[PDB]
This record gives sequence, structure tokens and C-alpha cells, in this order.
Amino acid sequence: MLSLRPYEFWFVTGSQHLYGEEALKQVEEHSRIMVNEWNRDSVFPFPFVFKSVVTTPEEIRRVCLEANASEQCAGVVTWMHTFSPAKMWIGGLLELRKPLLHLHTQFNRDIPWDSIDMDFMNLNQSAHGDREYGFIGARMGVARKVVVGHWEDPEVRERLAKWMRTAVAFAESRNLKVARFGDNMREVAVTEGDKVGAQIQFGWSVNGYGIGDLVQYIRDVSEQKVNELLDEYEELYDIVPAGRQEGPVRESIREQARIELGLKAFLQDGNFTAFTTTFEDLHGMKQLPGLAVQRLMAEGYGFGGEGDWKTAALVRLMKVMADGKGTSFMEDYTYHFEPGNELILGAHMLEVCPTIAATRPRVEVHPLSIGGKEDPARLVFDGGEGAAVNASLIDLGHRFRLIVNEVDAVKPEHDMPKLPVARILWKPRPSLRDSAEAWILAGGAHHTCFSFAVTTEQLQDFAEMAGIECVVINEHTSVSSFKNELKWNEVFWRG
Amino acid sequence: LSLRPYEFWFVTGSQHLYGEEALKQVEEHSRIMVNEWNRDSVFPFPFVFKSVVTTPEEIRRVCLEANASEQCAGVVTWMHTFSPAKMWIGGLLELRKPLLHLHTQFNRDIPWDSIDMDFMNLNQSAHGDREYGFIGARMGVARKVVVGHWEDPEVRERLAKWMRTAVAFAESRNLKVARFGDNMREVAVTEGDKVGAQIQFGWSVNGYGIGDLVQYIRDVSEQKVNELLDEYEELYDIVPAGRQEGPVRESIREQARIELGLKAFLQDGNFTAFTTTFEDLHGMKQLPGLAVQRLMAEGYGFGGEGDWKTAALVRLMKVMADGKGTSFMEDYTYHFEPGNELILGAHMLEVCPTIAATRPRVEVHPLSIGGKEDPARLVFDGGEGAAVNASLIDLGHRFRLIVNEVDAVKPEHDMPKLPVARILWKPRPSLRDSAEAWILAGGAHHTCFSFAVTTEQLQDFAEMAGIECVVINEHTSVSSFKNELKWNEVFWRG
Amino acid sequence: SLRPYEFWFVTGSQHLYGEEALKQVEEHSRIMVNEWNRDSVFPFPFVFKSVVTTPEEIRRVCLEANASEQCAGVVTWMHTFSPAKMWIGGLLELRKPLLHLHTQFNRDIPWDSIDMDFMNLNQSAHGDREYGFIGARMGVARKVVVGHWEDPEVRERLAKWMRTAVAFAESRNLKVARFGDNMREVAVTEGDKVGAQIQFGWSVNGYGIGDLVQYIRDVSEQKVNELLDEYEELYDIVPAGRQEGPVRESIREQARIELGLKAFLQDGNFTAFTTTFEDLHGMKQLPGLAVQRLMAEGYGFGGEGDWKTAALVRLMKVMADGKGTSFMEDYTYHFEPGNELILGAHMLEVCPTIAATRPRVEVHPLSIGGKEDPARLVFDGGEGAAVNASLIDLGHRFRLIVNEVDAVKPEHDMPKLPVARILWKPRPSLRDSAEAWILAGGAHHTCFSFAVTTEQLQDFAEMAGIECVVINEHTSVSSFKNELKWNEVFWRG
Repeated sequence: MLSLRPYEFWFVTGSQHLYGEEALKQVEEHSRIMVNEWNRDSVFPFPFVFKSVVTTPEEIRRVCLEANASEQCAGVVTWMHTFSPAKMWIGGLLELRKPLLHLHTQFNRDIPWDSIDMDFMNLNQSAHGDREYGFIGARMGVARKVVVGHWEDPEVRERLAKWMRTAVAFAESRNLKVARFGDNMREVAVTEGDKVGAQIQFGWSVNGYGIGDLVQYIRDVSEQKVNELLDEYEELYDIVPAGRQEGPVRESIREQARIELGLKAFLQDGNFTAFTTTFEDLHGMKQLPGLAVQRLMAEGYGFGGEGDWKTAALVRLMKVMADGKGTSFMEDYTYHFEPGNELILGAHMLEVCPTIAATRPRVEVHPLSIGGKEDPARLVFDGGEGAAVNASLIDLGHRFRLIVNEVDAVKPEHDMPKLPVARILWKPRPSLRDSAEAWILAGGAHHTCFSFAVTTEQLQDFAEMAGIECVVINEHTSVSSFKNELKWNEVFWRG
Repeated sequence: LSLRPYEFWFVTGSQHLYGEEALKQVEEHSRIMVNEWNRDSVFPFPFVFKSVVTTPEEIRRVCLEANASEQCAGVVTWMHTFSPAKMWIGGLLELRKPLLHLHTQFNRDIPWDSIDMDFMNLNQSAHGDREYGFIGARMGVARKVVVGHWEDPEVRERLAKWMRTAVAFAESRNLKVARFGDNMREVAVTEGDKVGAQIQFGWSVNGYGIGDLVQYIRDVSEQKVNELLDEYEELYDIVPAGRQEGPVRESIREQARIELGLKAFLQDGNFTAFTTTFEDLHGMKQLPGLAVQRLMAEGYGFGGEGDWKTAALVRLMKVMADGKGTSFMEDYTYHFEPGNELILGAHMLEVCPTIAATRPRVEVHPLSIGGKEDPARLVFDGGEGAAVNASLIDLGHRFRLIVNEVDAVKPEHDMPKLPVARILWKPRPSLRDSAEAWILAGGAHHTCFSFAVTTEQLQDFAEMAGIECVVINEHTSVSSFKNELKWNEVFWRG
Repeated sequence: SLRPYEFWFVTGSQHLYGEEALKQVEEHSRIMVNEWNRDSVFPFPFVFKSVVTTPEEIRRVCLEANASEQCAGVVTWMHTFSPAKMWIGGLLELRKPLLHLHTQFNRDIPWDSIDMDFMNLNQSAHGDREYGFIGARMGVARKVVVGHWEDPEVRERLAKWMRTAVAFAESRNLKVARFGDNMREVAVTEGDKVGAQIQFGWSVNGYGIGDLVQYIRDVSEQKVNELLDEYEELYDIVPAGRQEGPVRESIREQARIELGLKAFLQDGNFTAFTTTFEDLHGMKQLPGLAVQRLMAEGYGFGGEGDWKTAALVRLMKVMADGKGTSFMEDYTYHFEPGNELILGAHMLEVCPTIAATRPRVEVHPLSIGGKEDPARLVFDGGEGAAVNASLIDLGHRFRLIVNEVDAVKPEHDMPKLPVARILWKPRPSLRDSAEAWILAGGAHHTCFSFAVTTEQLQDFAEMAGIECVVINEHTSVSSFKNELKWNEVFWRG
């Protein structure tokens, strides 16, 4: 499983000098108390770090600068404990490139009726401090998340926690290194795009390597590690009978083990956390990578087929973002149009991640004429069931668009014994008919990232951080409204 | 404060085509409508019959005349018959007075057994007002549209509300604001472009040294100070100590002196709104407290710490208000108790007693902010009921009006230690959602709170003035409001 | 009064050619920095930064540049091909002024020996073009300079740019104290301080005149007396000013004002300020002599609450090489055919650094403001090529307007004129400059300077992201009108 560096979140509290140093002592006490308490709550997947109360232009600017330079700082949560005149914040906000969350909160929950006096009013006035702050944010057009509520409210904490995962995905995005073995599948439009534009927009480093580079790593893999990995297959998966005995079928599987170790070595050496292949460029390869790619995805690598670096990037980010397991490369393959039981069968010619499997994966070998190589080994299974998202990040030329459809994956009511690939069935919201229409209106790709764990809110928060359109298709979606929103979003996102 | 008499010009459109006799009937109808409208006490200002126009010369002239007439607060136009709209272009180009298109009809019902060609030629607002509607759209003219029979009570109430709004707009274009001192240092939301605002709303905003006001206070007759103090004891409950010749009374007397110096200065230069700033009180004995509260009660606009936008907004809203209860206001602290979320609003001193549920109480207490003597002020609880809380901000290249609908509630508990007037309110549709939407819109901490101004009125003002207005209320969804802000921004740039 | 600002020389290369080649790259860049730092044309020093060749190295040095208060600018050069996607991360991060120097270590092609190793080494010819693309592609604010690194003209362009960049550093940290508001009803000096703070860095805040009165009250009389003595050393005095009597006491009061202002300004780190004759409660005189001396010291000043000009006067003073920079206001014209000119002055506040003659301390009545007869330096402004500049607020954005002028020595004395003044012939003529200036909405308040060039002001605008328009010898009014229009749509948003 791919490891993230330790990330943390900086809690920055604004006030001013006007009220006195004692008032400021109490502001610092309050913010230290909230940071300690939050960090005792297991709801948070990363820790908060307390930062000295900021009360001057230079205190604010310096902590924003420090937030930029710290590789461990994944995000900044800002809260005005008192009025904190926002011209002081301009400098800081200009320097800050780290994800920004404005928490509009209050130390105490209730008003202490019998004792509330003027010092109290001078102290617990987020009711207006955050609004003066809220204005400079709006006036400057800063990318921000706004969260309102009491700091002990578990619902407030839950959305801070989701946001943390999202911001951490953003940090990984900023440092993402993608390796392509070969180019886009020829004549294909949706997988194409502008890598320079994407690096500017998201930070992704996307670069191409000849398949020959990978072949060399596969050749240097030790035969004993191949054997140990093959043993490891026999314990995690069901192997087709023919593959449990010496011969051609077992060899195919051993060859996917060799491909896995080769990919791992190439990837780790370059610090890549996502990659692409293309069946159209497989010189020196025995097989299209299949089982091998499925296993790497289960370890958390991003992947896109046919040189699809956008989806490969998205799969990795969404894996980072996910608060659970079950995130895979995905493609819509065929439809079931039965009235009252409309669903979508999703798969890829080989590469579906076992993390979405309901059942225990079977290693199988089957012919594949696409790519013209030997019968590839792959994991075969039925995807699980439950609420999910299926998302696509496309390139409209001048800008990017992130498109997400909320879906309900369903348990197959029938076996599919002649079907050589892993697969999943889902019912897209609000209906097959409407969702597919809205998707085509938005020009969503056929390649997506499917996840049982990423929420719609996370993807939108990510889109906000990155400065891109995010369009969502779910229960409440009307096709005609959706159509208008694309037009209205159009004009707004130009520039 | 008192308004000059304002009136509303009813202009009726028709054409020569159907003959002179037809035109006499059109005129007879409009005279009947105006005379009967004026008998209806729902209208706060009179209508004036301003002829039936049928030529571009007649239309242009009435529009010129309307601009030049200080009495004329608005023009109501109605096409009784087809009145070809190229004739109206020149007039609509000239017109700078607020415009209401009344889409109406003289008879309520179709007289089935008698309706004939003369009748069809005569009562054809059905298409008259549409052709006129095209030219208004085509020209991007600022306007209010109202549809309905002229005797319908709902039509008349919409008309009545718009009148108040048009009148405030007239006061807007003549507003004088006096600033005693500059903005509070380092504050962003109260800053903004005065030249832009003068162009956009008509507001004159100019700064005076606090010294100029001190001079006026210094020249206040002590005989008048004493009589004003009598009125306080007559109107308010004084703290027991303030009723005997001690130092508590002297503090109340100083506020009285400040009230009179403020009035003298403000009337001298015809100001109807003003700001102070606690960062500049040289030559002053107290931060203007009680005094400001009174001037607000008389309909003055006021803004704390140099806030001229809110000061203006408060005067404008007092003018368009159909009732009592409009104040400068600032959200101070939250009550986050699940199921009873509310906001406590107040200022450090300046809250208008016109929103008070209880008889105001003159108290004196220390206030460290400003470094001056303990100020006298009126203390009370805010009343209950539906209200709006509004803010107007400067985004740099344009202005944005933000209004939250709220429900003010009676406090369930006394606040003994609290030395300022206050009010509690629950924001729609929830405290969490309104605060989020408000922050998304960049709404100020300083607002104008009122029990008597409606969202329709504020929206109509924004229309009259060519600025965005966004409303947060029961039906507001936050994610929709984010989009509404995005899409509006693209429309309003340029 | 400045500080040790410095400029970071960042050199790009790549791992492609091996380590030896990279060592040579590094050795060239250290030499270049050493040699530049041994050339007096440069008003500030360069700093060597180790040759960057990876995305993390580039991003790191940009993060560092941003955090360093002494770093006034980054100078980037691609010694070899240095694949520009590596530079995207750092360029997004960098908020310091950026100059792209397009140069080459060796001046000539060594014909008889040039081989593949030399072609891989000295390939700025294409390294800087690839870097040029990413800059244009991302829309970064930048200055481009082309030529050999030992070419004296390249060095002068680099040096001029250094002063501009330092002005911009000062701008990002500038504080303006306003004693009182804008002169009532005036439009051009109004504006949006929040927008100015976002765009330029300027902090502009208001103090009651009372706060300055208090500082003036707190000044010790020994220092007043010392200062009064300095006036006697530096200026000619009205004879009546030499001995005791009310004229002497008028001058004494300006010293007292100057020392009050100085202490207020130093306590708060204000390097520019404004006053308004419309608010002088507690003062005895409108600040006059006092203001002129503070401008001579390097402070920005603006009359009638004019912060934008106050800031501009300070900024231009910083970027200037030499004395002769002042707050200024067009006062009256000489329309004599063939000898058309403008008399610029202010009611008291003209800076003595533009003086041709020794300033004289004089006391004259002044009814504007309703206070006592103010003491001021009086003199005739010098002659020579200069610029007159205004910064205005169009509502949605700021516009810098610059007229190149030729200051001239007055042919006649002006015995009855109680203020310091200066005469000038604006280019390309009074008729044309005045018209273009009005078409552009130029303020009447300006910063006048003998020492600032047009290119500098254009480079500052470039750094700050605002329009700059120039009126000079080549200006056609009708082309200028078009330019305003075409610039208009470019700058919107």
C-alpha cells in the first residue's frame, strides 16, 4: 500500500490588539483547547497544529508564507475569534497557495445569559469577525471552503475531516508524477489533452517512456521474486484449475507476476504513483499488463488504459481522497435496458481493481486479440453493491471539467460464466436515460474513476481548490436544468 | 426628518389610428383611474394624471418634464391601446426617473354579449403593453413590471410598495452624508469608492474633522441641553443615579450636548446620514452614544467606525419603510444551542430605540474602546417579528446588495450584565446556512436591520440603481446561492 | 532609507549532458555574479543561487525568494536547455519581480574549435526560447533583456531594472498615514484603498489631525532650536527671520511640525503621508517648510488627502537615480506662441531637490486653511529632461499616466510669487500633452522627477499588473486615443 508523508493542518486564529493582551491570552487558550480536543477525536485522519494567534499584517503574511513552504502543511483552517480587520489579511491571502478552509465557529456553544457582559462581547464576536474576513475572501476571489458551526458539533467535525482528505489529495495532486508507457490510442479524442495546461492547473507531472524502458525492468526481475509472488497469488485468489498445474496457463500467470514486479520497480524508482499503458504499443511484452495492473491499483496506484493520463491521475487522487476502500479505473461497457431494471455493466478489457470486488477474485487466462499478444492473466470477480460515485475529468481545450455521477452499484442477479473480465453493475442516478443524456451533454469520458468511498462533496471541494468546473449528476438532476448550468458555467469559467 | 411632497406621474399610451373619439375614452379612463387611486388610502403618495401620449414629441416632453420635476418620484406608464414603441424610444432614453410599467386594463371582464370591434380597438392593453414591453427589453431599460386589473387590491399594494422604494431612491440621489473622521484603521468591508457610489446612487459623502463637530457642540446652548434632558426623563427610564445632580447625570447631559451639536451641524449642511469613529474623538467627552441612538430614531442614517455605505443604506431603508423599526446593526455573538440557534445583534452603543419592545432605559457604563468617558446610552430588548437584515458592499468594480430575511424573537432570559441595547433573531433558513451564504457573498458585519422593509422593495431599489441584489431566505439552498453568485458576477461585469 | 536589497541570479540547465558540463555551467554563473558585483553600474548586488535542474530545486529557490525580504528580484537565465515544465511549479509560486536575462557566457563563436560539447553547453539560444514560451503561456509578469552579459548597455538595463524592482519591494510594504480626509467634493484623489492594497501592497490609513498635534506638542525645545539652526546653515533666511520677532517664530513652528511629523512617521514606519488644509484643528500653520524637508529626505507626500500620489512620490523617489523628485501640481500656463509652458507648484509643498538655486526660507500669509502665516522654502526649479506622472483610479482598475517634459530656467524673476515653483515645456507640446492627459483622465496632482525614466515606470506597471501610458515627443493624440480604447478592453477583469 502506497504511503503518504505525514500531513498536518494549520489552525490560524485571527484577532486584533484593540481589546488588550489579556483578551489575547484568552483567545490563545481557546484555540489551544480546540486544537488539543480536535486531535483527541478519531474522526480526523490528520492532526491539527496550533499556530500563534495572528493580529498584525506581518503575523498573517509570515504564517501564510510558512504554510506555502512546509511540505507537511496540507491546508490552512482560518478562524476569526474576534474582529480582525481584513486589510491585514490581504498580504497573507495573496501568498497562500495551500488549500484554504474558513471555519466560522465560536468557542462556547451557548450565550451565558446571566453573565454576558462587554468583555464577553469583545471576546466572542466571530459573529462579525468571520464576516469581515468573509468579505475580503469574496473581494479577492480566493478559493475557499466555508464551514459554519460550533467546533464540538460532530457534524462540523465530520466535514472538516472529509475536507482534510480532500486537501491531502490536493497535495498529492501538486506532486503527482505520472508515467506513460506509450501514447494515446490512435484517433481517440477524449483521452487527449494538454499536459502543460494540466501541470499548470493541478501540478501533475506527466511524461512518456518507451515501452522498451519497462521491458528492461521486467527482464531484470529476479525469477525467485516472481515465484514468491506467484505463491502469493495462490493464497489471496482462486486460481483456475489449469493454472494450478504446470503448463501454458500457469506460465501466463507467472508472466503477469513478472510484469507486476517490473512495473513496481520502474514506478518506485521514478517515484511515480500513477501510470498508463496502450495495447497499441507492446513491443517486447509477452502480454498486455492485466493481473499486474489490477494488483498495482489495489496498492493505490492510479491507472488509465490507452494512455489516459487524465483518468490515471484522477484514480490516484480519488484513492487518496477515499475514506475507505473500493476505487478503480472503470469504463461503461454495455447496457441492460429492461424496463424497471435498467443498469450499466462496467469493466475494462482487463484492468478492474479488486478493491471493488464483492466476491473473492479468480485468476483466469483467456484470449485477447486486441494488442496481438499472448492470452493475458487477469483477476475476475463481481463488483460489490452500494452507493458510489463515477467521475470523469475532461479537457475542453481552454479548460478542464470534472463530471461526477452518483450511482447505486447492484449485486448481479445472474452469473456471467462466459464473461472473461471482471465487472460491476450499477444503476446511475437519477435514471439510466437521464444520467447518460446529462453525461453526453457534458461530454463526459467513457473512462472514469469509480469509487464506493469518495463523496460528491469531496470532488467539488477539490474542483474549488484547483479552480475548475465541477458538474454533478444525481437523484435531483433535471436534464434541462443541467443543460443550462453548462451554459452558465461556460461564461463564468472562461478566463 | 421630513420629505418634500412626492408624486407619481401616470402616463397613458395610445395612437391616432382609431380616431379622436376613441382617444377621449382612453383619457376618460385614465382620469377615472388616477382619481380613484388617490381616494385609496393604501397609497402613501398621490398619482398625477399626465395626459395621453400618441406621438414621439408628446412622449419625449413628458419624460423631460419628469426629469426636471423634483416633486416627481416616478413615472407609471400604461398602453391603453397599441402605442407603437418606436415613438417611445426618445422618451425612454431621456427618462432618469424610476419607471413602472403597469400592465392593466380598465374594465375587469369581457362584456360577452356586446364586445365588438370598437371595444377590441379600445381595450387592447393585452397587446399594447407587450409591444411597449419589447422596447423596454430591447433597450435594457431599468424597470418594474406589474400585471393586474387596476382595482385589484394586490396590484395597488404592489404599486404602493414601489412608491416608497422610488421615494427612497429620490432621497438616495440627493443624500448628503457627513463623516466625522475616517474608517477604522485596517478595516476592509467599510472601505470603498465614494466617486463610484456617487455615480451609481447619487450619494454625496465627504469628511469633516471631529474638530468641526466639537466646535458645534461647544456652541450648544446650555438652556437647550437642560430641556432635552427633561425630555429624556419624560420619554425614558433613567437609572436612579441619573435623576439626581451627580456625575451620572452629567454624563447623560453630555450626550444631550452631543445630540444637539450633531443636529446643528447636520441641519446646517442638510445631511441626513453620518458616521463617527472611535479612533478619532479628540475634543469629545464621550463616544456619541445615546445621541446617535436618538438621531437614528428621527430617521438619520448612521454607520459605525466611518461606515458611509451602511449609513446611507440605513437612511434609505428608513425612507422606504412603511412602518417603525429600522436600525444600524451588527451581529455580535451566537447561541448555537441545537433547535434554538440565534444571533445576538447590537453595537458597542449605537442601536436605534425604534426596534425596541421595552421602554428604553438610559444607563451609563464604562467603554474602554475610544479611551473616553463613560457614555450614556439607551438599553432595551429588541422586539419580535419578521425582518430583513441588509448590507451593501463594494466589490471594487461594482456594488452588491445582500439581504437576509430573519425572524426576531423575544429573549427568554434577562441579560443583567449586558450594558448595550440588543436584539435576537433567527436567520432563514437556518443560522448555519444563512451565515455560510452571507460569507459566500462577502456580506458586511455592519447591516441595516428593519421590521418594515421588504425584500421586494430592496430588489426594486437595486433595479432602479443598476446593481446586483441577492436574497437569503426560507427557500435558499447554499449550493444554488454559490452558483447564483457566480452567474450574476458574469452578468454584472461591464 | 532603503536596506541591503539584493537580486538572485538563478541559472537553469538539465542532467542530459552529464555532471562535468553542469560543473562548467556553475563555474560560468559564479563568474558572472562575481564580475557583475565588481561593476559599479549596479546599484544593488547579485547573489549566486546554485544551478537548478529539477522541478523541486526550481520550486525551492522560488519559495525562498518569496520568503526573503532582502530579495528584491529574481534574474533567470537558461545556460542550457532546461525543459520548461520543470519551471511551472516555481513560476506559479514566485511573487518577486522577475527578469529573464537572455545571454551567453562567451561573446563570440570560437570558429576553429566549436564542437558538439560547446553546442550542448552554450545553447541559451534555444534554452531561453523554451523558457520564453512557458512565461508567455502562463502569463507571468516579466521583464525581458537580451544581450551579452559583459555588454555595458545590457548592464545599464539590468541596473535600471534593479531600481524599479526595489521600488516595487518598497511598494509591497509601503505605509501611508493620512492626517484627515480627502478635500471635500474632489474626485481624482478619491479611490479604493482596498484595491490599491491588493494591487500594490500599499497600506493607507487615517489619523485624526489631533494625533499629529500631540506629537508636535511632545517635541523637545532643544531639538527645535537645533533644527532652526540647521535652516540657517542650509538656506538663506528672510532677514527678519534672523533675529527674534514673529517672523522668526513662524519658522520655529515649522521645525516643531517637522519634528512631530518625523517622530509620528518613524514610530509607525510610514514612508509617505497626506495633509488637508480643510482639517488643521490644533495646528498653528498648514505644514509647509516641514513637508518640503521630509520630501527632501525621501518621504512621499500628497496634498488634500491624496494617498495615491503620496505613494507615487515615494516610489519614484526610490526608483530614481539621483536627486530631483517632487510632489507637483500644474498651476498656470504661459500660452505665448513658441514659448508655451507650464508653471507647476503647490500652495507650499514643493521639494527643494529640484531647486536650481539655494532655497530661501520665507513667511507669507495664506488664507486657505485659515491658520497663521506659514513658513516655506522658496526657489526656482532647475532645468532639464524630466517626467511628470500621475496614478489614477478608473473604478475597476488603476492607470499610470506619464508625460515626458523639459524643465526650463525661468527667463524672468517672479518677485511677488510666494511659493517655490518650476517651469516646463511638455512633450510633444502644451497643446498635445494637455489634450492626451485630459483624454487619459490624468490627475492635477503629480510626481515630478528629473531622475526617473519612462521605461522604469513602464516596468513598474508591468510588475504591478496595471496599464501604463506615455505622452512624449512621438505621441500622436489620435493614436493615443485609440490606445486608451484598446488597452481598455485588454485590462478589464
